[PDB]
Amino acid sequence: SHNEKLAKKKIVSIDAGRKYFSPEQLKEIIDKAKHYGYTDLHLLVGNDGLRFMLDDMSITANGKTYASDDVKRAIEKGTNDYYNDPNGNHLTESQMTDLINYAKDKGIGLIPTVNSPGHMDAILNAMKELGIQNPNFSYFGKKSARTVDLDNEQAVAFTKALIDKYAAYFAKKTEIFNIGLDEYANDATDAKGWSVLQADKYYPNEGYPVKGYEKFIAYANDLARIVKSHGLKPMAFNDGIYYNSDTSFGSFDKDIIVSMWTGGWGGYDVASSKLLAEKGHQILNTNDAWYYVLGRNADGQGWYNLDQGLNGIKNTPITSVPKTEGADIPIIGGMVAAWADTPSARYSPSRLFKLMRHFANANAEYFAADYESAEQALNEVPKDLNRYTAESVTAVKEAEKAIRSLDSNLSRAQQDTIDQAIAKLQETVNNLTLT
Ligand SMILES: CC(=O)N[C@H]1/C(=N/OC(=O)Nc2ccccc2)O[C@H](CO)[C@@H](O)[C@@H]1O
Repeated sequence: SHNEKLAKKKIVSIDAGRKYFSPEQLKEIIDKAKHYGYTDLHLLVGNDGLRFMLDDMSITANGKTYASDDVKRAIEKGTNDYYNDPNGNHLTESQMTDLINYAKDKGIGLIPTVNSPGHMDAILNAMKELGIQNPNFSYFGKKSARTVDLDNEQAVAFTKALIDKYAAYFAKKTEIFNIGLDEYANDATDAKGWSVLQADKYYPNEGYPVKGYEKFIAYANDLARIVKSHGLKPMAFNDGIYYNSDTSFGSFDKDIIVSMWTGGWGGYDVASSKLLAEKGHQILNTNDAWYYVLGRNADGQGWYNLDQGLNGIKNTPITSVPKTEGADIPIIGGMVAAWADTPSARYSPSRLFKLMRHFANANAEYFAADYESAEQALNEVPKDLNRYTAESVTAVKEAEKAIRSLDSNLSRAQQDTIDQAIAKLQETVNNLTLT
């Protein structure tokens, strides 16, 4: 099923929420993505930091409009409070439109993430700068820097309107919008946030958040509705979706594509990919086997170091989804992810490209071949062959025909077929003999 494999999405994810990436850096990543046979760039722009500003950032919520220039000041400041990156603060609308167009012309899509209700430090800060009160979730006196309180109607309304503003921009120029949903209050609860949101149902009268997880389902579904209204497919990370396999709080919108990144860990019991598929969700395999955190560049340098990610790529194929329960889990594609958890780390293009190249090579039948050198070779053939001998001319014409007769849907596994055809053309041109 070569055609089914090549039809899958192959995606590189870049955390440009925590850390600034310039348009030039992002274009270079797009170029490499295209070369290695990827289909999409997944660009987080809201992920702790918020690093994408529309021309009009005015937000209507809470019975008022927050002025564009105030929302911009609030977000720039709020992002800087998370991390004031010396390289830059945000991409502009003009830059994003140009980047999406640049990618489109190369056959690469762009999938944005603007994360909530977790990983939203900068939006929380921005809301406080606008004057919204107490937006942050707290757990027995420990305030999350990252997560909104779903009981705070003003904070929730603002956040939804902000997501809507971005989704309206991305409408018609993208296909999928990642609303995130990972790791609720991971700081304040020591990575127990879903358990906390579920706890009051089963452990009442203990001070746990009343209707916490029910409100989360409603929030996720309302963001899904917002995204869908703009003709975009919503996507979200898996960990909070039917956490603890618990279907008793409500149901998630089936139109949410699941980015399946984790199988969970000790005391963090996530729904299996089997359960999620059976509930009607499509799955993008985002296995954290393949993760790379910038600056963790070799064995021993911490979790998700480059050597660990390269090992994960070698040992966990694109078809291996987290927590399958032994079931056959279909996928829409696979996504290798680079993250900026320590955003002051130096971004190394060569290390990212090595990760990308290894993912492509390890799953070569899924990745598109590279035809650009073949097209260049054709452009370099002498146009007029009259002055050469008939025998030598025929050989060039046959070699050109052979290139133009290559299957246009070859995989990276078949690159040598293309490269051999290029070499043969070059040989025949070199052998052109003047009459
Ligand atoms: C969806 C996702 O990956 N969320 C976070 C994320 N979550 O990963 C974990 O929490 N992983 C983990 C948890 C417990 C034990 C081992 C790994 O990993 C990335 C790399 O650190 C972070 O940049 C992301 O923000």
